[PDB]
Amino acid sequence: SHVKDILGLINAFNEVKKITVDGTTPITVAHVAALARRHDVKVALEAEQCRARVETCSSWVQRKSELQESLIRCLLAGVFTDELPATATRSAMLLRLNSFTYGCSGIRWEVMEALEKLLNSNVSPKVPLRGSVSDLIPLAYIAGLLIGKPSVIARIGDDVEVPAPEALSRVGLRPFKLQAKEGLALVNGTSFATAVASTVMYDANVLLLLVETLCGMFCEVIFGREEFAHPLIHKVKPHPGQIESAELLEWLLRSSPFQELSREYYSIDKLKKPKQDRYALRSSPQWLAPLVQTIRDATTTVETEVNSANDNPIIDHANDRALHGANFQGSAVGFYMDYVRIAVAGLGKLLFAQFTELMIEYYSNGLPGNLSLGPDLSVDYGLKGLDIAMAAYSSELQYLANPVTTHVHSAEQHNQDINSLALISARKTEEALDILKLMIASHLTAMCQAVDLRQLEEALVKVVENVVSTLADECGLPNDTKARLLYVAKAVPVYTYLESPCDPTLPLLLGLKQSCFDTILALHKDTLVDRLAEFEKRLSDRLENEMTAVRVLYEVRIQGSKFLPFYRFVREELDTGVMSARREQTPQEDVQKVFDAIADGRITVPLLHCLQGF
Amino acid sequence: SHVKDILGLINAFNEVKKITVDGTTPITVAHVAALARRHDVKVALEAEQCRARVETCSSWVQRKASELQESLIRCLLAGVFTDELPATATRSAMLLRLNSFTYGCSGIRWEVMEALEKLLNSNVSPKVPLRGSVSDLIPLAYIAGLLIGKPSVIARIGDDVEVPAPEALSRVGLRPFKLQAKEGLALVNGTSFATAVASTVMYDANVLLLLVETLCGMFCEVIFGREEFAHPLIHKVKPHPGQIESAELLEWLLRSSPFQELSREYYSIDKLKKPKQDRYALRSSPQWLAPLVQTIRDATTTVETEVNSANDNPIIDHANDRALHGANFQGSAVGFYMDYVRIAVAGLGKLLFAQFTELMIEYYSNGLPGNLSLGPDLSVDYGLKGLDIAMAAYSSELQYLANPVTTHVHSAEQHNQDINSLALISARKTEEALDILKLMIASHLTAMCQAVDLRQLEEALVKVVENVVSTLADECGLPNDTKARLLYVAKAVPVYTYLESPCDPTLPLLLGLKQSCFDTILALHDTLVDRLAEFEKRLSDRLENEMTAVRVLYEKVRIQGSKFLPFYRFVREELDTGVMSARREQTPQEDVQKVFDAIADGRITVPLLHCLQGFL
Amino acid sequence: ESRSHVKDILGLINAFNEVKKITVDGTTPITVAHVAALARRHDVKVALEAEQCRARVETCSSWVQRKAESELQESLIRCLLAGVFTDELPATATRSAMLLRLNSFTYGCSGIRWEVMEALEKLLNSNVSPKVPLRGSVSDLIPLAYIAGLLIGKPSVIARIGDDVEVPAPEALSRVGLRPFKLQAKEGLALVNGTSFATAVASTVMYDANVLLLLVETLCGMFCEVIFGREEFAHPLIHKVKPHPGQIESAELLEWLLRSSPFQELSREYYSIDKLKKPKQDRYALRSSPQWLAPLVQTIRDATTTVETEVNSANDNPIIDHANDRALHGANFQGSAVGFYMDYVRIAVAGLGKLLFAQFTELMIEYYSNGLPGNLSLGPDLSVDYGLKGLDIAMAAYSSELQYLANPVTTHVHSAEQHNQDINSLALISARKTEEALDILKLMIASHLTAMCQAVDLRQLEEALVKVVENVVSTLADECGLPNDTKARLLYVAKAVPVYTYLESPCDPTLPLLLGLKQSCFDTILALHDTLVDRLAEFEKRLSDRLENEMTAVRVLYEVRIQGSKFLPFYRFVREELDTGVMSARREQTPQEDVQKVFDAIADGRITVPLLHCLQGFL
Repeated sequence: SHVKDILGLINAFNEVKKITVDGTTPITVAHVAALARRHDVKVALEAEQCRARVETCSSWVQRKSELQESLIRCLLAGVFTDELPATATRSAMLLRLNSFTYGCSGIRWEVMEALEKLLNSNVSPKVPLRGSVSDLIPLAYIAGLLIGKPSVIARIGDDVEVPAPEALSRVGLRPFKLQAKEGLALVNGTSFATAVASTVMYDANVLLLLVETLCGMFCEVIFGREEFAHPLIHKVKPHPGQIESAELLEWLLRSSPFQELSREYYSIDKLKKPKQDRYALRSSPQWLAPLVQTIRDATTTVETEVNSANDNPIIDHANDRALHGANFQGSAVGFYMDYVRIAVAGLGKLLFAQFTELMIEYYSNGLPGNLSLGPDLSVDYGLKGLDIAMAAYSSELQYLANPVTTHVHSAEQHNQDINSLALISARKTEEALDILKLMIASHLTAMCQAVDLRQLEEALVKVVENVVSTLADECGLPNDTKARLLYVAKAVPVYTYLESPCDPTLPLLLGLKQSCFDTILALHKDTLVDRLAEFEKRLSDRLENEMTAVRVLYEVRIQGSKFLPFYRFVREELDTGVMSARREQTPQEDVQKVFDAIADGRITVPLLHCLQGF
Repeated sequence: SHVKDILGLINAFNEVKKITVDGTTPITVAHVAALARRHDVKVALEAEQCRARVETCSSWVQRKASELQESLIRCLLAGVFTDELPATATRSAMLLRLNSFTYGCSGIRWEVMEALEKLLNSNVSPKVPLRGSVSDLIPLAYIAGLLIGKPSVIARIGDDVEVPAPEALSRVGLRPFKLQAKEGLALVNGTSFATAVASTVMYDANVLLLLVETLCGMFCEVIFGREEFAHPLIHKVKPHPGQIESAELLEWLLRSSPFQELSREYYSIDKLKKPKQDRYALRSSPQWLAPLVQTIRDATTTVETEVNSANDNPIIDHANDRALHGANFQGSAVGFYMDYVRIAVAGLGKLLFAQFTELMIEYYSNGLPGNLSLGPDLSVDYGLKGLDIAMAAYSSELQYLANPVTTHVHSAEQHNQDINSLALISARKTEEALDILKLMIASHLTAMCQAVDLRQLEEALVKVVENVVSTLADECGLPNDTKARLLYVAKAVPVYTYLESPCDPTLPLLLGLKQSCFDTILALHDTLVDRLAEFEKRLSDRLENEMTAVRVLYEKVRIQGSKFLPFYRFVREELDTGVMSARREQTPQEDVQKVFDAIADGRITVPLLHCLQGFL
Repeated sequence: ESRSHVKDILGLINAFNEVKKITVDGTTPITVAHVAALARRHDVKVALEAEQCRARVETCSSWVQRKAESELQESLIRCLLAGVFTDELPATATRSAMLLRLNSFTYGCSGIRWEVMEALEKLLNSNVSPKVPLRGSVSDLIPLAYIAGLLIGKPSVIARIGDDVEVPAPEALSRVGLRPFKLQAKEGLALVNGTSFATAVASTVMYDANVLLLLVETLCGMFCEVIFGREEFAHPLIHKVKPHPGQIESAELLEWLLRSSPFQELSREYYSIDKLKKPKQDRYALRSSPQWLAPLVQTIRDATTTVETEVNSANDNPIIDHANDRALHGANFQGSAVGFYMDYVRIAVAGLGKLLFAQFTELMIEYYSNGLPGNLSLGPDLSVDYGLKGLDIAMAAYSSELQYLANPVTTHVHSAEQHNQDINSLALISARKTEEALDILKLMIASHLTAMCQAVDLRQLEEALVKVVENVVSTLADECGLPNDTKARLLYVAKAVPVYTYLESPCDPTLPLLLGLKQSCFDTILALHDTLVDRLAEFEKRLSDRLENEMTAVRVLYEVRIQGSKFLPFYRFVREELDTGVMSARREQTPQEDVQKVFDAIADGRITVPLLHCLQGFL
C-alpha cells in the first residue's frame, strides 16, 4: 500500500542523521526535506565509491579560466524585489553536489568537498526568486559564492549576512579559480526546480495521507455509513488508489463508537432521514484514487531527477568524447508539478465540500449551524468565519492549478525553443500546498469541535430522557403517554431546541404537544389533562437547569475512536477547547496552533499513532 | 518499452474480429476504437462465462421485490440538440455499459444485455445531446430511452437512416422493455460516455505519440542534426523511463543514416563558423518526451481499468445478501487523467511547433531555404509560409485547451453531488486537442518530405557546381593552387543562398570566388588576370544553365538508405504528391489534406510499422 | 448620450429586425446588428454605393497600378490556401467576413479595383460563399485566402450557393454571371491582409451578448417573483451611493419590473406570517444581482463599441495615401482590439452563467425556495416525480464547461512566421471560444426560463390549495361546534404551514399539517380547562375524509397573479405559443421536449418578441 510508503517517508524524515552522497545510494524526497528543515542533519560525501570516477573525469577534461568566470558574471542577472529561501538554496546545493558524483561533469573533487562543507556550515547565498526557465541564473549564485564574488551575499545561519569572500574564510575555504568546463558544470543543472519539487513532494505525500485519514474522522462526526469503504465496491473498480484509500478507511471505522451512534441515529425516524451519504464522504475513495496515483508517480519522477547527472556535456572519458545532449531539461519535473497542483486542488475541493456539509444544519445530521454551541445563537456564530475562509482558500487553489508548461516561450536567441519552466511550476505547487495546509488546519479544528458537540449531544439527550421519565412518574402519567414522550425525547435533535428547551414553538415541546394530544384521543374511548398540564409546568422548572448543568460540566466516545490521538493532540497538547461565547479565544488562535503543528511536522506524531498496526 | 506496447495496440486495432465480452477477458482501448471505427467488428457476449453470475444477481433483486423506473428515465431525458455526441462515442458507451453488467453487480436482466449486443451489431444507436453530464445520467438515459421504446428518442440505423426508437427496435427484431426493479438506475448510473471518449482518446494519444517520436528522427535527418543527442549514456545517467526509451528509438532510427553522413560532411567544412550544438527542438527532445510518454502510458492503464469495472450503484453482493451503497459512478480517475493527457498533448504540439519553426528559418535550418521555398524565383514562391502561420495558430489554441476542467467542480443536484468529476467534458476537450495535434503532425510530415527533396537536390546541385568549376579551371589554364581554392568555395557555400541568380556578383558564390581570386593573385606574385577574367566570363555562360538542368531533372537518392523511406514513399507515391514550387499547381491544402486524412483514418500506421520493423 | 444600456440593446434588436438593406459607402457605420442581420436574414441585401467611395477607390486603384509599372499576388493566394478540412467556418461567418472586407475597401486605402468590390456585392446577395477551413489564423490570412480564391476561380476552392448546392469556384462564378479575376498590383494582399473573419464572428458574438445580457437582467425580476424575494434590493438609493453605471441601470430596470407585481404582494404576505422562522434578507443570487451585473453590463457594451470600430476601419497594409503620394507602412491587420475584448466578454459571459446557476440552484432546493417543492416537482406522489432534477444536473454541467472556456486566449501568443509576427492577436480563436460560451449561456437561459414558468404554476397552485385548506378547516370548525378562539388557532396553521410540505399525503399524521393541527388542539385543551375532546376527535375524523379529495380537485382543475405581472409575455409565450404546461408524471413530454422549444426560440430570436413586450413603457 501507499500508506506504508508514506509512513516510510515520514519515518525516514524523522530518523535520518546523515545523508550519504556516494553516487550509488539513492537520495529520497524525505532526505532532501530533512536537510532543508532539520539543521542537525549532515551531508556525507563518500570517497570510496566515486572519488575515483570523478578525478578521472576531471583529469580527462584538463588533458584537453577567464572563459568560465565570465559566464558566471553574465548569469548573475536576477533582481531582489522576496527571494528564494535558504531551505530551497541548500537543497539545490545538495542536488548539484549529488549530480557530480556520477563522474560525468568533469568537476574537481575539491569543489565537491567545498559544497559538502558549505552545507554542513549552513552557508548559502542569497538567491533572487525569478529568472530561471529551467536553472542558469539561480545556480550562478552558488557558483558565485565558490569563486568569492563580492556582489553575492551569503547567509551564515539564521542571522549573519556577509559578502561571499568573507563567508569562505569563516569556514576554512579559499576562493576557487575555475578550470575548464567547471563554470558550465555548476550552472547547467535542474537543481533549484528539483529542490523545491522535492520538498513539494514530501509535503504532498504527508498531507495526502492526512486528508485520507481525516475522511474517516469526517465519517464519524457527520454520522455517515461506513459501508462506502466496503472492499467489494472497490475490488470491482480496481483503481490502485481507490482500493488502498478505502482499505485505510474501512480499518479506521471498524470498531468505531461514533459509528455505533450512527446506526442508532438512522434506526430512529428511518423514513424521514437520508439512506445514502452525500458525495463528499460516500465518493471519497473514488475521488482520492487519481490524487493518490498522481502524488505517488510524481515522487518517483522527482527522485529520478534528484539521482541523475543533469549536466551538459556528458563527459564519456572511457571513450575519449564529450556527449552533447540536454540533461539540463527539467521537463520531467515541470510537467509533474502541473499534474500534482491539479491533484492538490482536488484534495482542496474534497476538503471544501466536506467542510460545507459540516456547517449546514440540513446536511450535518443533528449538528448545529456553523457548529455553534450556543445555546444563545444570537451571540455565537461559531465557525462561520472559518467557513467563509474555506471558500476563499478553495477558490484561490483552483485558480493556481492552471498549468505553467503551456506558456513556454522561445528563449535565448531562439536556442531554447522548448524549456520546462520547472521552477516556476514547482513554486506554484508549493503555494498551493500552503493553501492546502490552511484547509487541513481548519478541517481538523472543525471536526474536533464536532466531536465535542456529538459527545455533548449524547449527554444532553440522556438528561432530557431522564427529566421526562421522572416527571412522567411524578405526574402519574399512564404507560402509553410515558412511552410516547420518551420517544420524542430520543427522536428530535437536541441542537434544534437547545437555545430555549421550553420554548413552545421549538421541536421538543412541539413533539411533546403532538404526543399529548394523540394520547388523549387514545385513552378517551379529564384528570389526564390535569396531569399533562402539571407535566408541562414542571418541565419549565427542571429541564433548562439540568441541561445547563451538564453542558457547563462538559465545558467517552472519542476514547474508543482511532482518531483519539488527533483529538488529544488538538485539545490537550495544543491547549484548546469547545468554541463558544464563553471561551475568550479567537478561531485564529485555535487554527494557528493546528496550522503550526502541520507546518513544522508535529502533526505526524498523532498521524502515526492513529495508523499504528495498520 | 512503450514502443512495443503501442505497436501491440496498433496491431490489435487492425486485426481484431470479435470483442469478447465475458467479464474476465479485459477490453483494451484498441478494442473500443476497433468497434467504433470499423463496422465489421462484432460484439461477442459469451453466455457460458457470465450468464450464471448475472442471473444470480438479477434474481436476487427479483426476490427482494416498475413505474419508478419509467419516471427516472423521463426525468433524465433533459438534454438539448443545439450538436450531438457522435455515433462512434455512443456505440463505444453501449459496449462499456454492457461490459459493466457482466460482473454480476448491476442486477440487470440478461435479456437487456442481449438487446445491447444486437443493437451494437446492427449499428443502431440513439441521437444523444452533447452536453448535460457531470460524470453520465443524461447521456445514458438516451440508451435506456431506446430500450424502452420512447418515441421522443431518435435512433440511427447505419449512416443513412434516422427513425424513432419504437420502430428502430422493430426493424432489428426487438420489443420495448418494461424495466424491473433497479434496472432503470442500473442503465443510467455509469461512467460509460466519459470512458468511451477517453478510450478512443487514449488509443489516438498512443498512435500520435509514437508518430511524433519517430518524426523526431526524420527532423534530425533533414535539419542536419547531430544524432549524438540520442546516445544511451546521456539517458542512462538521467534514467526517466520515457527518456531512455525514446532515445533508444532515435539512436536506432539514426544508426547508419545517409543524411547523418551528409551532416558530418557539412560540419567538417567551416567548423568554427557553424553551430557547435543543435538547438533544443531536437537536442532536448528525449528529455521533453519523457513526461509525455509516461503521462500517456499511465493514463492508458487507468482508462482501461475504468472500461473493465462495475461502475454502478448499489453494488449487489448477492453471495452475502446485502446491497452495498457506494459511488462507482464517479469518473474522477478518468477526469483527472484527461486533464493530464491534455497538458501532455499540448507539450507534443509545442515540440512540433518548435521543430517546424527551425525548419522554416534559413538562419536555423543549416543550408535550407526560407519557408522551404524551392524557387529558384523566390519572389513568386513562398513555399510553406502558409503552413508556418497555421502551425502557430494550432499550437496557440492547443495550449489554451490544456487548462484543467476538474478545477471547475460545482456543488450539484441539491448539493448532493458536492464533488463531481466532469470526466466527459474533460475527455471532449482532450479529444479536440488531439484533432489539432493531427493537424500539426500532417503539416510537420509534409514539411519533412519537402525538406528531403531539398536536401537531395542540394547535393545534386553542389556536385554540378563542383564539376563546372573544376572543368572551367582547366579550360582557362589556372594553376593547381587556384583550382584548390575555387573548388573549396564551391563545396563550402550553401547552394540555396545563391540559387536564385548563381552568377550574381553580389550573391555568396561570386563573393567567395572573388575572394579566392585575389588570394591567389597575392600568393602567386599578369596574364593570370586574363585567365581569371576568362574564368568569370565563361562562368556566367555555363553555370546557371547546368544548375537549372539538374533541378529540372529532379522535378520530373539518399532517402533510399534512410529508415524513413516508408514515410517519404507514402506521401509522394501513395498520396500522389511532389515538391512544392510555383510549377506545381496543387495547393498546400491539397497536399496536407491527403496526409491528415491518412492520419485520421489510420492509414499512416502502415508506413509507421514498416519504419519500425526489426526494432527490439 | 445613452439614456440606459437597456434602451441601446432594444435599439439593436429593433435595427436587427427592421433593416432591409445594408448601406456600404465608406461613411455610414455598420453596426453589429447589421452584420447579424445579413448573416441570419436572407432577405437582407447589400447596397454598395457608387457615389461617395467609387471615386476614392478608383483613385487608389490607379495610384497603385501606376506605382507598380501579377504572379506575385497569385503566389500569395496559392501559399495561403493551407487550411485543412477536419469542421468549417459556417456560411454565416464567411458571408459576414465578405461584407467586412468589402466595407474596409470603401475607405480608399487598399488599392483594390471597384469591379472586385462589385463582385463581392454580387456574391453576397446571391448567397454564394466559399467553404472555409476552421483553423489557420493567428489574426486572417488563410481564411480570407478562400474568398480571394473564389474571386480568381481556383478549382480546389469549393463554394456554396444557398444551403443545398456545392460547386467548384469557376462553376460558382459562372452561375452568377461573373468571370474569374486576374489580380493586379496589391490585390492579392489587399484581400487577405485584414481582420475580417475575427471581426465577423465577434460581431454576431457581440449582438448575441447584448440580447442574452438583457434577457438575463430581465429574468432576475422573474426570479424575484417566484422565489418570494424582496424587491428592496433594486431601490435607487442603494445604487446611487455605489454609482457603477451598470449597477444603477440594472437596478432601475428591476425596480420598474417589480413595482406593481402581484407576486411581490404574495411575498409581503408570506414574510408577515411566522417572521421569526423566515430569512430577513434574500440570498446573494438575487440580492447581489445588480452589483454582479454591473461589470458584465459594462464589459459587453464597451466591447460592442470596440468591435464596431474594427468593423468600420481600413484593416489593411500598406495604407495608400494617394492624396499625399506615398504608401504608409503600418499594421492595421492586427486584431488585438478584437482579441483582448473577446477574452473580457468570455469572462463576463461566464459571470452571467454563474448568476444563472446560483439562482437555478436556490429554486431547486426546498430549504432555499421559500415554500416551493424540491426539484420543483408537482407530485403529489414524489416517488415517481423527480421533477426538474435532470435539468439541474445539466445546469452544473453547463456552468462548469463555461467557466473553463473563460480562460484567456491572448496569453498564448507564439512568435510566428519566421519571428516576424512576434506579437499576434489570436482574435479569431478567441472569438470562436466566446461564441461557444454564448451557446452554453443559451442552454442555461433556456432551462432557467423553463424552470421559472414551472415555478409560476406552482405558486399559483399554492395560492389555490391554501385557500381550500383554509375553507375546509373553517367550515369543519363550525360543523363540529368548536369555539371561536380554537377556530382562529386552526386557521392560523392552515395559512402558516407551507402546502408543498404535506401535499403528498395531506392527512398523514407525520407530516407538517397534522403536526401543527395536533399541536394547536392540545394547546386549546389546556387553555379551556371532555366533550371538547369529542368535538376535536370528530374534527380529525372528518378532515381525513374531506380534505385530500378537495385538494386533488383544485389541482386537477388547474392542470390570476401572472396576468398582472410584467412577465406575462414570457409565461404566455412558453405556455401558449410553444404549447407547454405544468411538468408532472401526468405530462407525457420529456424535459428535453419543453426546453428545446424554449432554446430554439432563443436561437432564432423569437424570444425578442416577448422581451420587447415585457419592456414596453420602460424609459
